[PDB]
Amino acid sequence: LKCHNTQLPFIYKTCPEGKNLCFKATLKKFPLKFPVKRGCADNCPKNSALLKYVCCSTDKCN
Repeated sequence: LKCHNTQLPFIYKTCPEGKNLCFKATLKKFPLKFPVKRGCADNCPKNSALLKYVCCSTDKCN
């Protein structure tokens, strides 16, 4: 399963071992904001003190 992390350009990669899923997160930076990170996934993250995470199943699903 191949997905996304950089996205700036959609130019992607395949996941690694232990990474059947896909997540992404974002920051409570700006009233509006500019997300955080992404990649593949496994469990389903521990959103933060100041963030959010979400995690899909399918390709580039995050």
